Amino acid sequence: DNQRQYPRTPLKCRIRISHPLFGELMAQTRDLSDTGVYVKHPDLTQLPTGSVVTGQVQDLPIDAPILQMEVVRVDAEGVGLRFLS
Ligand SMILES: Nc1nc2c(ncn2[C@@H]2O[C@@H]3COP(=O)(O)O[C@H]4[C@@H](O)[C@H](n5cnc6c(=O)[nH]c(N)nc65)O[C@@H]4COP(=O)(O)O[C@H]3[C@H]2O)c(=O)[nH]1
Ligand SMILES: Nc1nc2c(ncn2[C@@H]2O[C@@H]3COP(=O)(O)O[C@H]4[C@@H](O)[C@H](n5cnc6c(=O)[nH]c(N)nc65)O[C@@H]4COP(=O)(O)O[C@H]3[C@H]2O)c(=O)[nH]1
Repeated sequence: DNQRQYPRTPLKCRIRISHPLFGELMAQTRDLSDTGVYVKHPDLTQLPTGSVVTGQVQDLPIDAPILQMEVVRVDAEGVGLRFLS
């Protein structure tokens, strides 16, 4: 029954989410796998599915990677994102 290719573990960090038209905001992750991340913020919950956002974790010693992510789903609290190839 498990349809996840990779397991998810809790991870909470500050992440900047940006989109060319919708603008940017600072959110927090909730959980992570090798293929995707859930990002919690009320203002993300109306992103269309298929939106492509960039995310970059904040406040790391090193500059974090800037990741392209697809919005695969929204819920009451945020969005499920999949990292792009
Ligand atoms: N479309 C979509 N929705 C997603 C995805 N991941 C989470 N959700 C949504 O978020 C709810 C809560 O997920 P959860 O806390 O991981 O809590 C999950 C998790 O513990 C487990 N679960 C369900 N399906 C899977 C699965 O394929 N693999 C694993 N490992 N757990 C699953 O059952 C709980 C309840 O599942 P749901 O009733 O389905 O309720 C899910 C579903 O509505 C996803 O990749 N795609
Ligand atoms: N960390 C994280 N990543 C997320 C979340 N929601 C989506 N993703 C990412 O987006 C991918 C594709 O999600 P999907 O198209 O809904 O495709 C999902 C969905 O159809 C199903 N699925 C997995 N978990 C659940 C679940 O809890 N409930 C339901 N209903 N479906 C699930 O299995 C497919 C493949 O799941 P994955 O291989 O995990 O692949 C997931 C994962 O990399 C989330 O809450 N947290």
